[PDB]
This record gives sequence, C-alpha cells and structure tokens, in this order.
Amino acid sequence: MLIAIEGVDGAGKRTLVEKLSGAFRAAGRSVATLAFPRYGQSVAADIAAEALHGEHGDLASSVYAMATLFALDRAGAVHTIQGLCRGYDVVILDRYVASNAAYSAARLHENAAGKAAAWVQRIEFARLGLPKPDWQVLLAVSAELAGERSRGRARARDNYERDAELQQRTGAVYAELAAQGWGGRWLVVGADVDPGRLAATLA
Amino acid sequence: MLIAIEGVDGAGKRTLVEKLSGAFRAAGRSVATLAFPRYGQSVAADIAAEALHGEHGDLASSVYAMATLFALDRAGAVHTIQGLCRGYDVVILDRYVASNAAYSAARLHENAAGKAAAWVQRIEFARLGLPKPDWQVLLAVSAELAGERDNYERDAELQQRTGAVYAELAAQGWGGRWLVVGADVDPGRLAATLA
Ligand SMILES: Cc1cn([C@H]2C[C@H](O)[C@@H](COP(=O)(O)OP(=O)(O)O)O2)c(=O)[nH]c1=O
Ligand SMILES: Cc1cn([C@H]2C[C@H](O)[C@@H](COP(=O)(O)O)O2)c(=O)[nH]c1=O
Ligand SMILES: [Mg+2]
Repeated sequence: MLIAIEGVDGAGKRTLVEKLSGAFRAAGRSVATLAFPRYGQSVAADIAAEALHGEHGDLASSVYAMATLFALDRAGAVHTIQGLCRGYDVVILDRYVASNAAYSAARLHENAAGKAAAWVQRIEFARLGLPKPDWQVLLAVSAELAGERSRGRARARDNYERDAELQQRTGAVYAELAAQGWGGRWLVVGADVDPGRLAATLA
Repeated sequence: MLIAIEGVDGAGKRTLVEKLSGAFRAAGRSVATLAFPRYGQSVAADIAAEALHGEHGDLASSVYAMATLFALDRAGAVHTIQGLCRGYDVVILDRYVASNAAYSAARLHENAAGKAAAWVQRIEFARLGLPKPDWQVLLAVSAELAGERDNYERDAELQQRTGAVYAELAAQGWGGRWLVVGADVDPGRLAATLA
C-alpha cells in the first residue's frame, strides 16, 4: 500500500503524514514513511535544494533541469521504495511524482494538459519505472495560510516558497491533476480531516 | 595510474587511447579504459545527450544543469573506476572531469580561471568523489584543424572556445599535471613520460 501526500509549500503535509501514520498503526497496520526530496541521502536532492537558494549558477532557471534532478533523486530511491512496501503494510510518501508535475507546469504557466505534466509522466513512471502510488492525497489549503506558514516556519525560504503566484498556480494545477486521476486515484482533503476516517478510507 | 585523455570533438581521442594503451602494454603494464559520457549505461548521460538534441524542454539552456548531468554520470561510475584502479596498472579515461570545466566555461564565455571551472572541481572531485587523475593529456587541436574533421557539435564558436579553455586548464595545472600532445605523438615516448 503506497500512499503519496501532495500539496503546496506550507500546506502541512508533514503533520498530515504524522496523524495518518498513527491512525494506520492504531488500526494495527505497519507504516513506513519517506519524504522527497531525500535531503542528505541524495546528491541530486541536495544540489536541488542549494539551487533553490540561488546556488549553482543558472541551474534553477531551467524548469526541466529542476524537474530532472527531482526525478533523478526518486530514481535512486526505487529499491528503497520497493523495500519499504515489502516490509510494511503502508508506505507513506511526503511528496512524490505529482509534485514535479504540479510545480513544473506552474513554473511554465501551463495546466494539467500542458507538455510538462505529460513529460513528467513519461519520464518517471514509464522510463525510470517509479512505482505508481495506490493513493494520491492532495492536502488542499488556503494559499494565504500556506504562504504565512512557510514565512513563519522559516533556515530561509527558497525561490519557490517566496513566489506567491507560483504557489497559487501550483495549487490550481494540483486540483486539475486530482480531478482527472493523473497517475492513479486521488483523494482531496482539508487540514481538518479526521486521521482515523481518512486511514479507514484509504485502507 | 589514472590517465585522462581530453580534447574537443574530432581531436582523435579514441585513436590516442588505443596507441597509448598498446604502448603501456608493450612496456609490461596492464591497461583498462573507460569512456565518458557513458551513453547507454547512464540515465543522466542519456538525458543529457537527448537534451543536446532538443529534447527535455529548456534543460539544455542551462549550463550548470548540463554540467550536473555529466557529473552525475561520472558519479555513477566511481565504483567502476575504483575497481579498475585496483585491478590494472594503468586506467585511461577517454574524457573526464576537465571536459566539464572546459565546455561549461566555454558556454559561459569564461576562462579556465573562472567560476564554472572552479565549481566543477568542488563538485566532481570532493562532493562526488571522482578520483583526481595523475595525468591529464590534452590532444590539442586548433579550431581550423578540428573544424576540418546536437547543440554542442553544431556550435563551431563553442568548439573553438572549448579548445581555448582546455589550453588554459593545461597551462594552469587545473586538477593536477597536464601534458599537451599532437595526434602524431610517439606512443612509446609518451608512455615513458607518463610511466
Ligand atoms: C519533491 C519535489 C519538490 N519540488 C519543489 C516543491 C518545493 O518548493 C521544493 C522543495 O521540496 P520540499 O518538499 O518543499 O522541501 P523543503 O523541505 O526544503 O521545504 O521543490 C518539485 O518541484 N518537484 C518534486 O518532485
Ligand atoms: C563528459 C562530459 C561531456 N560534456 C560534453 C561534450 C560533448 O559535446 C557532449 C557529449 O560528449 P561526447 O561527444 O565525448 O560523447 O557533452 C560536457 O560538457 N561535460 C562532461 O563532463
Ligand atoms: Mg517546501
């Protein structure tokens, strides 16, 4: 059971993942969680983070270069994810493939029907062989509240987080992805969602 | 001993790799060779080539992104390089870390003493762990002779400036000692000089 948690920056994903893990375990299911990008476990991830903070020359200026590094990070995580799914009943991922599609489209002012979304789909699911998630849960939230959360919980904000319009468009692209079942079945929830009920719903 | 053969497209690196290897073997030394980018064996390498052919949107428009891909390709070969270095007296690499410094600087109109070349050293050698070559052999060729024999290959201006950064990397001893040679260099004398 592979579950992916998606959403904009400051949406509260970490928290949702926490509550959901407990609920699942409460219902006796073994849970494992993994977050992307894998800071500290991937050079591709680390360079991506440093790039979002202005480092590495013109790296961050390329939408596809950034998407590639995140995709390369997940690719190096294929055996890790398969290993988790084998050792636990529920594997929960804080951010996954859909993140790349939502942000890349948003940075290019494209929607779910744009080239970037389709490109991410082919690259990660078809070529890099990333395991399709059984569930993609979009934690939808107020753009203002999310923006403020990042501002408060800030370590300094990167170039994506300081881009209020990028965040709004990313929220919108996410909604389109969820509505059309991009990459599988989605579940849209709010911050005030009941863990136990959500868990019972997903599993 | 780890040896890297550097040079622009059309310099004749493969031929030199072949001759130098035969020379070392004749001198009673085992030799293994490896070529970069590892097209067909690396995803980073393949995406880079594809990007150089107009694929993957705006990826190729970024100098550092392209540079990062070639470096990640080399990173994936560290274990292979370390295995060769343990098994053979001489390991010859057709294109290595200096290629990234040369092409990146050339794309940015920088010189061997600039930011990009310094960046490549900080990334590949220390962060990624690529062994620093004992010798970097530059098969120097003028733009005219090279021109006589993707986005990069098609750019003569880029090829010319790349040759220029190579000439400077060699003079400044970027990443270690260098040797400049021509496609007519005598294998035996070269092997004796590198021994
Ligand atoms: C995982 C991932 C993140 N991103 C974006 C979303 C975030 O702005 C940023 C970093 O991811 P994030 O999980 O927000 O990291 P941090 O812990 O540093 O806040 O990059 C992508 O564009 N694609 C991806 O595949
Ligand atoms: C290995 C490597 C190649 N390149 C380049 C030069 C070539 O134009 C292209 C592919 O190399 P190739 O022609 O030897 O197969 O990528 C870099 O810019 N940096 C590197 O580190
Ligand atoms: Mg974030």
